[PDB]
Amino acid sequence: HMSINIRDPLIVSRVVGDVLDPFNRSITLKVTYGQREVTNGLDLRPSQVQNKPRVEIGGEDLRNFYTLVMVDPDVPSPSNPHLREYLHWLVTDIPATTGTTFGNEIVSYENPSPTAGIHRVVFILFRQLGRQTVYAPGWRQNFNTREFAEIYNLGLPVAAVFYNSQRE
Repeated sequence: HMSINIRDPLIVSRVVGDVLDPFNRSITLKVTYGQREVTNGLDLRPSQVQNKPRVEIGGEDLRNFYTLVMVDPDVPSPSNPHLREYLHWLVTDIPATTGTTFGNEIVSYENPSPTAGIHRVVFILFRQLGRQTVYAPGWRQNFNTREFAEIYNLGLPVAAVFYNSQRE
């Protein structure tokens, strides 16, 4: 078992738990809609997330590549999340220090539009085992980030951020 900080927003929100195993944040992930950075549980309205966000990343070595997963585990609602997880966006082969515009968008961005309950919308970054090794799933619904990472040898996350959103 890895140590956790029980006051970490990823723990309190159950993002770590429902979606991810415990991990150590090791790589910068900056996700911005408009002028708002997606930090630990801030709220964004659906009308503010119609466009893919700007996404910048850090890195370990310049030669590393990263994959970004964006999921809503709370679909159609957190009380009955029968589509858990819904894959909103998947970008692979992101070079260290760059961002998603330098990667390969393998699942196009779909804007989250919750209609029931308050949803967590989660961005997760993984270090790859090689460029061009990660492939899109056949379906957006019932995605499983943990299993995806296992299939592609992505390891534990290197970063994750999230926002909350509900119907306007």
